[PDB]
Amino acid sequence: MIKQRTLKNIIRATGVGLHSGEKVYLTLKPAPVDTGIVFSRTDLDPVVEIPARAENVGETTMSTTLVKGDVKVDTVEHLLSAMAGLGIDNAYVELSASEVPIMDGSAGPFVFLIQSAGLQEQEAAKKFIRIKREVSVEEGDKRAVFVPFDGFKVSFEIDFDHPVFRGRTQQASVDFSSTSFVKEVSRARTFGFMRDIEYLRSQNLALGGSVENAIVVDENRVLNEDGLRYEDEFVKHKILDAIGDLYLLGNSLIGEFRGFKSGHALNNQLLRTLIADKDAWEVVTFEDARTAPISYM
Ligand SMILES: C[C@@H](O)[C@H](NC(=O)c1ccc(C#CC#Cc2ccccc2)cc1)C(=O)NO
Ligand SMILES: [Zn+2]
Ligand SMILES: [Zn+2]
Repeated sequence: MIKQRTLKNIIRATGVGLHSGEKVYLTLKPAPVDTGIVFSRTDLDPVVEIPARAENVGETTMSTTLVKGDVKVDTVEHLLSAMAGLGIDNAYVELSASEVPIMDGSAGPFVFLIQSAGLQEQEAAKKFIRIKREVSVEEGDKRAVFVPFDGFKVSFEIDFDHPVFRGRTQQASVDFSSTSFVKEVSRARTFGFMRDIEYLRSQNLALGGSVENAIVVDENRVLNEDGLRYEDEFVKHKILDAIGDLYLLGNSLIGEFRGFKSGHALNNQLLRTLIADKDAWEVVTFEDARTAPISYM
């Protein structure tokens, strides 16, 4: 059978929050079967735990925030993307502050942490959520969709008209049958437009941002000295973001996500909309890994 997976060892890193600019200690730890991912604010007294599930998402302002009462864990999407991409079912994530460190702006640093810790197979069947019927949500011209698919695929289109984006692909459809999350998605950095970043900074936000952890573009140019890591890094980051949000479903997906100018708010609306309709999905396991349309080997 395809087994659940956790970390083999505890592993740590430090960084600063993008929004807050606050130095933060991050710890990833093994967890038992059927735990899922649970975040812990270890700086608080008492310590507050928040399961990484769609129902615990509060704010979605250019990022995904988990909330429990007045306690928040901000910017979970890049770390969760790495967890999803490497097939980690169960883990504890400890934080000394209310925001996951931004690191280099991508999921790469979290992939490094996970691969360094090692992967541990557990004695329980891994559960998958299979999309049975297409589900969609919209806001204005933005759209997010789950489509049945015998495998796992994430498609995304952005539609910027600014000169800097002219001629760029602005679209990708990634079938993970033949695409490596690690090599081809995980290192795509977050990006921001100068006018937007300036607006945030003018309010004392985005304090952790720098050219060292984000792609900065103006109307006409990519400002970063060494350009892009992937030819289509922008849309690849949107895909990375979607995969991170997808993981709030609590299980790996058998299906396709399609995003059209979508963001974290719409992604999360899609999750809650799917979850609510039991006719649109089912949970499956594979006692014989060879019959599975996906592979985590
Ligand atoms: C992509 C979107 O969904 C989103 N990213 C952001 O909203 C975002 C916000 C701020 C910055 C920034 C910055 C900066 C800076 C800087 C540079 C030089 C000197 C001082 C500051 C980058 C991305 C995101 O990726 N969510 O997952
Ligand atoms: Zn423009
Ligand atoms: Zn992002």
